[PDB]
Amino acid sequence: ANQEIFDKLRDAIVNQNVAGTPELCKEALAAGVPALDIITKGLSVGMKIVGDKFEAAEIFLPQIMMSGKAMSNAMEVLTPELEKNKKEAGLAITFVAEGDIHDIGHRLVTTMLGANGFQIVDLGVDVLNENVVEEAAKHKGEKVLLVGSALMTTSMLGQKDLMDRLNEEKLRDSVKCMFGGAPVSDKWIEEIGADATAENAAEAAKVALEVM
Ligand SMILES: [Mg+2]
Repeated sequence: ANQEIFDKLRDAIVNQNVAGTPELCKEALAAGVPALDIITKGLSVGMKIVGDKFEAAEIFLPQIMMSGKAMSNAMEVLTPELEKNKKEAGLAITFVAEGDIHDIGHRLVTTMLGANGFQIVDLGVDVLNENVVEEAAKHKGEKVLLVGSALMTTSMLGQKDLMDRLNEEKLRDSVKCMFGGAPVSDKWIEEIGADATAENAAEAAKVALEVM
């Protein structure tokens, strides 16, 4: 059910309706629809279409910026809804690779983690690999999970360096590492030496738990 409001949410993103997206999130929300379904069956569906349109040179950067802001505004209404049911499996240090400012997915995963029994340490975006290493050092010995984002190949490559720097500082084996984004493949995860990855907030939370 709810297909109509899903399409409206999907279209609000596709048509750069920044002001409207929030209203619809409330409309759907008030209709007893779960925040995560609003994202995965509506907003995310639209963001994907907008992604294809761009890669096909149909739309451009002015449209992508507005679709981005459209979803960020939507997240301001759903995040609090997601932080409910705060079901401490450990400490998660979240960040987006250096030179990368894409934070929608990063913010979504960080919200789920924590909502699923995790203490959060959000480093923000454009985080240097050393500041992540410095953060991991301050928490050496305890239950630590490094959650990293990167939506650009150029920034995703730096994840290798990160893993390499964690070893040079013999800090690795004491922490679990999960990278994500999209340019991140199940191949690249082992090429460097990570412990996992997810494709969405939902799975991210599950994998985070399983990886103990
Ligand atoms: Mg810089």
